Amino acid sequence: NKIYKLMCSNCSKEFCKSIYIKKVFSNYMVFDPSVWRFLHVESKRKVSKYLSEDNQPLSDIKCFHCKLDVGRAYKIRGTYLPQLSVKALTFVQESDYSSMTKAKWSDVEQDLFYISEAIEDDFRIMLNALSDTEENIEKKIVLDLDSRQHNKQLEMKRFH
Amino acid sequence: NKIYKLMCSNCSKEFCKSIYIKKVFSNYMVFDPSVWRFLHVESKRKVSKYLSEDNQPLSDIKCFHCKLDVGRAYKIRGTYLPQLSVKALTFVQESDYSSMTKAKWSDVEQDLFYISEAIEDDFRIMLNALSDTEENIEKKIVLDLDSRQHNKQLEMKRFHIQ
RNA sequence: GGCGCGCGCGCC
RNA sequence: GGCGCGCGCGCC
Ligand SMILES: [Zn+2]
Ligand SMILES: [Zn+2]
Repeated sequence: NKIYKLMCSNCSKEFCKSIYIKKVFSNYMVFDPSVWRFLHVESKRKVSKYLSEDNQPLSDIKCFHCKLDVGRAYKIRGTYLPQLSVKALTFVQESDYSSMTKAKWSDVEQDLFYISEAIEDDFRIMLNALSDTEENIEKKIVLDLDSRQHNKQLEMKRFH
Repeated sequence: NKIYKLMCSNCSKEFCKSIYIKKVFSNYMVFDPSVWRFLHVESKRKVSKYLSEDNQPLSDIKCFHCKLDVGRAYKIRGTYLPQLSVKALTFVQESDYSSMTKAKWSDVEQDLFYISEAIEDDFRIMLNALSDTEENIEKKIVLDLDSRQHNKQLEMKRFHIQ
């Protein structure tokens, strides 16, 4: 099986391996709890127009090193998960000298690696990943605050 | 200012170098007369809804090797030219060992290489690019038949626009 | 925010 | 058919 590293397209720092990308209703999310070490998390100070219980778009995520925006964090199935934008990535096959960028995830699926559907075990691995250390807790506070704001609008819409 | 190879995303066969792509009113056409060796030209049997004298979308073009559809040929200012679709292409930078796919010809300009607007000089090398071998003549015949059908529809549109 | 898809207008 | 705008739909 060919494993790829997923790198920032701008500064070439590594975010995670391809084996951690899994789909939830066509949202391509990262299920390596280590990936948060390589992301700044910042509030948009604007709740999503998409309001649902099971799939909540929350804080933006930036490359830890070059600070470009690289996607968005979500709460999906009650779990915090990053979604890296395919346009922010460069793919390198382990032990090869080539690099590839793709316009669409479907090109990644056809040309690089199969992406499977996430299962409940994958969500459980990511739960509470942002715990215990100063660096993690800062990020958790930002997600938690954005989630509270999201839920406030959600409940408000559903009031009537 | 890197040069890129434009390849079939399906089978990796090379069609041409990036320096041969030039725009005509945001149509990104190939002006390498050699490119036709790498394309099959297949009639569509259905005239475009866009009818004009100077920019006629005509026969489909397919990868010579794998026969995937890769775009469409046009007659532009009286000259036949291939339009490769960005969706069927992988761009490769040989020296960097890098390859890229792009959603729009517009992202190719932004991210990969400058594309100039075509001038009259560019058309001259393409003028008789299909007139020199048995195989190229057979492509020209397909294009001319599709052009004749296009013109015939155009006549009618011009006519009862009145 | 992701993924897929319609329709209309403009230039060619 | 290309490119640029608009408006909208489905699933999450
Ligand atoms: Zn970076
Ligand atoms: Zn091919």
